[PDB]
Formats: sequence, C-alpha cells, structure tokens
Amino acid sequence: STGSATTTPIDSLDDAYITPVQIGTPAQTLNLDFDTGSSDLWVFSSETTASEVDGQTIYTPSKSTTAKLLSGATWSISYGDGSSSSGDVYTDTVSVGGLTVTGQAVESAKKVSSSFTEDSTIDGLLGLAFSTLNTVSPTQQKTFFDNAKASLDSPVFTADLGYHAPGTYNFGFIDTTAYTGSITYTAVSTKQGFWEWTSTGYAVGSGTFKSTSIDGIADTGTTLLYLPATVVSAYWAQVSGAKSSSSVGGYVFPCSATLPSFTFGVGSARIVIPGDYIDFGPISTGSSSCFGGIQSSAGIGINIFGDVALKAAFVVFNGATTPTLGFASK
Repeated sequence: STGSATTTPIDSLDDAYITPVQIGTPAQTLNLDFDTGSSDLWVFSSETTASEVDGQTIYTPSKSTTAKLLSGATWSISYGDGSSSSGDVYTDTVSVGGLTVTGQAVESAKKVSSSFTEDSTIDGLLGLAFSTLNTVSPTQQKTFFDNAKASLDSPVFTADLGYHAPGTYNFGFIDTTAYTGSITYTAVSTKQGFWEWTSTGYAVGSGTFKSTSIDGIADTGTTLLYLPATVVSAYWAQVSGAKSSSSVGGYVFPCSATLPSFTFGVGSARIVIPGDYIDFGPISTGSSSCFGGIQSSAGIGINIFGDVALKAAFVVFNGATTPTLGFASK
C-alpha cells in the first residue's frame, strides 16, 4: 500500500504545516501537524476542556462506530517550545492520503496549553519519530508509520515541504519526479528516539564550505533551524545590523536586508537554503526589525534541522531495519 497527502502552511510565514487526516467511521477529517520530532497522535476532541477550544475541529469518539476506549491509558506530553497537552486514549481507524491503519491509538486531549488553544488552524499532532518516545501509559503505543510499515510497498515516508506553498507527505514510495539529481543517504541514531544524524558542515552565502560534524535531528514539527552558536554567529555576521536580542529571544535583523543563503552538508552532497527562507518577518506588526530563521541551539541541548532546512530538500525517512535519512535537492 501507499498514501499521499498534501501539506499546507498554516500562515504566510510557514510557521507550521497541516495535513488532513481521516479519523473514525464515518470519517472525521482533522488537520494535523505532522511532527517527525515526537511520537504521539493527539487531537482536540469532545473531551477537551471547553475554554481551551477556540476554532479547532474536534474528534468526537462517540460518533465513530469503530472507536473503542483504550481502558486505563493516559498520555501527557511537553514539547521543546514549552507547550503541552494530556488526556486519555481511543483506538480507531486512521487514514492519511488513502493509506489506512486500523487500531491506531488516537490520544484525546482533555487539556491543552495556551499556544495550542490560540492556534485555530491546528487540530492536533501526528508524531513520526520513533515509537520509543510515545507517552501513553501504562502501555506505550505505536506511531501511525510504525503501524502502517508492514503494509507499505517500501518502509519509508517522505517530506516535501513547500516554501510559502503546499507540499506533500508520501508513505510507502519515493516519487522520483519530486526531486533533482540523486538522493544522498546518511546514518541515523535512534538512541534518543529521534531521526538524529550528523551533517558534514556548512557554508554562508558564497563563502567556502567548513567541514565540521554537526549532530542534529530532522524535525518537521519545529519551524526554524537551530545550530551551534559558532555557526549561527558566522551566519548573522554577514548581515549588516543583525544582532542577538535577549528581549526578543534570538537573532533579529533589519527588514531592509537581503539575506545570504545557508548551505548544509549531507555526506559529500550540499543542500542550499535560499536567503529568503530565513526571513520570518517583523518581530511585531509594523516593526522594521525582522526575526531570523537560523537561531542558536545553545539553550536547547540538541541541534534541530527544522522546517527552514527541510523545506529546501526532498527528505526520505527510511524506516528499514537500520533506519537512514535521505536528502535531495529539488
């Protein structure tokens, strides 16, 4: 089997991407944030505290003839941005782009933090990291990809995120028309539950490539590119007037600037992020200070290849017995 679904930016900055997902019988379609940095499929629901729902579409298990309470199971998750959610668990039929999993754990939110309430465009998350990170207790549950894997033509999914435009998540096949050149594959460590890999270095603009190993994660659920402070300083030093602002929370730059590109290494191959992809616009409406798309990881504990980096590539998440990641230009 295979599946193919379009993913669409939630706003004009590509802050996140939503993909329609069918849950239950008859189908209830919710727009979920596919997140290769976490491993829970959770949704706004008929059980979510009413004051914490503000425009989202909700899953109502009592209207699904295939829903069943997973008795005794609870979940609770906290994300790197400080947001969180928790609740109980149903199993139900879940389909993405024509690919159907029966018995998928659908985590129903009883509580969500303010950032989720305040984002009316995201109805939940669909985690695509390794199932060892799933938070359901006392019986840990499998991700959608883990459940579908055996039925897939090939044990892979691909992320093809657009710059200010829709893109595609495919399951079970590699669309050879969606990229240019060849795909370069690189080793993955699953020891922390993430799609963790080592980039071979970087370049700023037209500058020379610096060979240096940068361990980090491929995370579709993080907006920006978070790298070591040395790398990020070298980037922003090429932008007149750019500076790190403690009050704003990162590097800012004059909105009048033209930003240089940023290149990262995948083995001997190179992925170029155009300068425009690094512009996240005014820090507040009408400001002439703009927020940068490359930020320091120093306060995180891990480097994160988020959407800024991934949307410059066609990315293969290879879930074979020994997982690997593939990157191609497009």
